[PDB]
Amino acid sequence: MFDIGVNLTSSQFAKDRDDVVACAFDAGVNGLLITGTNLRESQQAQKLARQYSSCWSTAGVHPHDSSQWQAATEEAIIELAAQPEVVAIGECGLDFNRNFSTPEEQERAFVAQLRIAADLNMPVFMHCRDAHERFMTLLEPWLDKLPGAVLHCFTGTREEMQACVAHGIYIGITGWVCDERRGLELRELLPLIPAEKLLIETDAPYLLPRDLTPKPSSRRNEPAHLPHILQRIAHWRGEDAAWLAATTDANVKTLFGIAF
Repeated sequence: MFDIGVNLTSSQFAKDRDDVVACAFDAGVNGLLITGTNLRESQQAQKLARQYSSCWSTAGVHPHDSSQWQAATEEAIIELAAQPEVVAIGECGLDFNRNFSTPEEQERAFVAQLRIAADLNMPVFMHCRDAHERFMTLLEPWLDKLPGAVLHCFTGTREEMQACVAHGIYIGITGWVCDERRGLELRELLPLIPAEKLLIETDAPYLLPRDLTPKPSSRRNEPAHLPHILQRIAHWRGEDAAWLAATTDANVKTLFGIAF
């Protein structure tokens, strides 16, 4: 199994980042994709990717930080992407559920990073919340020039899922599906996701699975909870956890071009 959603730069892991990484590996996790959310966090993720074996990173600007985008920013992401630890351009995309950055500059910073991925021939680590239609319009002229793409932390509908998959977009599934409150719609579309478009992640330190027993006092998510998520996903697909692990790991290698 592989975790494509680890925000390891987070200050929540500051006290025990080594132990966090080590424990995940001791649970069956075969690799980590350390998420970069802005220029500064992308540079830190590249440093952590050298620090640990079987760890890579993404370089990009989150739609939440899309207001930070300048002309000096592009080349800065490229100096970082040149590293053999950086395998994806992201996290980038649209987030209209919030207002942290104006949708004008969200869109601008999204297309800019999409152009970068086309220039360097790299896959993208995408983010989309309540912005599906505007998402596919901006992706439309760029996607055919990219190796691949992933809609990580997908929370949309099954129609939206089939809309993305039709264009070769990998669907990322977190422990959001483990929430009884607001994970009903997701769990029912899970068997419809083509197994070779499925990717598993934790989005640590967020989206700690609610069906965990017992619950950690801290309630901080970590990549050591990935096997739990795969098992639930496999069960809700009527699959063997070992089989889906071998498939989801192939998808990681196919999309990112890494080995573990």
